[PDB]
Amino acid sequence: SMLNGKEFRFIGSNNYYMHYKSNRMIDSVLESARDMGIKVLRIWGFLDGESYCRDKNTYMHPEPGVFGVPEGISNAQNGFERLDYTIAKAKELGIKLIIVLVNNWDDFGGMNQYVRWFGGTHHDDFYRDERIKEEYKKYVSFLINHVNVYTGVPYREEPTIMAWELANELRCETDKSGNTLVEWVKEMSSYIKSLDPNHLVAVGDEGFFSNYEGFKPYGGEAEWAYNGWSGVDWKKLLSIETVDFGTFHLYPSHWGVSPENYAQWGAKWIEDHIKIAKEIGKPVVLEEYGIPKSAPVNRTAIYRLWNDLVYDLGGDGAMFWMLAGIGEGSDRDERGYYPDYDGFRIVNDDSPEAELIREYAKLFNTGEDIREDTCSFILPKDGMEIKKTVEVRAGVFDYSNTFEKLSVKVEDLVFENEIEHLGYGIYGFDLDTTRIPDGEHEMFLEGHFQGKTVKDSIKAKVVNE
Ligand SMILES: [Cl-]
Ligand code: NA
Repeated sequence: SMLNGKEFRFIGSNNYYMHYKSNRMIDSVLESARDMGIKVLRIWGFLDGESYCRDKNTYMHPEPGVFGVPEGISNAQNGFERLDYTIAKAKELGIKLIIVLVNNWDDFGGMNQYVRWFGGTHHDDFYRDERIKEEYKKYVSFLINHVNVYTGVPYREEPTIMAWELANELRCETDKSGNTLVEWVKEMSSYIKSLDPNHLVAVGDEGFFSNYEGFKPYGGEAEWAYNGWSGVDWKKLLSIETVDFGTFHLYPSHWGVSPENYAQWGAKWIEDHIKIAKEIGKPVVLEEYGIPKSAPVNRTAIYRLWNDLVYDLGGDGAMFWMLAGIGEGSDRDERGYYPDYDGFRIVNDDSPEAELIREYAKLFNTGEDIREDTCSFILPKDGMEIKKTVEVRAGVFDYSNTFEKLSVKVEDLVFENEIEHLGYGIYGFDLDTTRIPDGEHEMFLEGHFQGKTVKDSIKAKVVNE
């Protein structure tokens, strides 16, 4: 007995405003997901604290024991009604939802809002004070037992909900043994299963490791993500019997990785998580990943690599942060979309990232594997001004298993002998740009495969003077 008892694979995304925006905005996100082949959307199922609820004119958990709009307030939205609408519309369109129950971070209140309600002084009191645990349990029970006003079906019985997730990006830096979070996750996941035996439960953490033999970061960067600093012991969490699948997130630019290493670091992070998920024997989902648009790299090429690895290595899902749709009011940009406030937004438009997502959705959804051999510059980014020595990075995407060698041409120079494989199909070398005159130049990438050449080119402006 299960509402989603078939291990399926998917491309997914995230959207955090599905519980407080208008029907038109919600419809736009879900229709965009359907049109793009995105089968699962990860959404927030929380709005904690009176100030956060006021800010969005939408009430879910403004005070302890208050689940909805408080007394005394007119013209307010109810976040459960907005979630009910989202679920009903997702159901109509065939989209499944992962509903996250609290935020590690302060956005929409988060753990610290609970700490403030109960007179605590530290974020990590959220995991330890029984009164806070009890209030989280009361909130989760209210949500699981809620009857959707549009469908008439309680959330406990709703197959459109794919999974409950305990906490977005939970961390417990005050206990680097990992034990505080193991105990909390065991307690809360067991509690959810006691109320709802029908749905998958997952943690929602970023996937940090805690000094596992043989697992170190690519390039020695972001050691904190591998050494237990955040209080997350991913392998111990995945071993909890009431946790059905593992989650991990990926943001090399937030975590101290250098741009020349974003692609490989993320690739190794993905492979390491799939390897450890296999060691435990449970499925895994890359449930958030992103590169900011302003980063000095080819984002689409990096996303292509990361999605290739999730698919080829047997991961169950890859979900980008984040999908948006049409905007309204102050949350509307010049093109009519919800704005790209963080540099990660993807919409159903004519971007290369959107086209990549559409392609990969078919691959995950039906195994439609028509990937074609490709090579792309990763650094520099097209149109960049460059000077002194540049660490050129290129990806080779070899689906036919016929790749032989890579070359790069700039003016009369042919780089091939010094191009080094850096792992995962990423190649690199140092280009001393003082060898070429200042000005605009085309850089040509040639992937030599058996029986064909595949190409990429970018323009760069050399500005040594
Ligand atoms: Cl934290
Ligand atoms: Na989101």
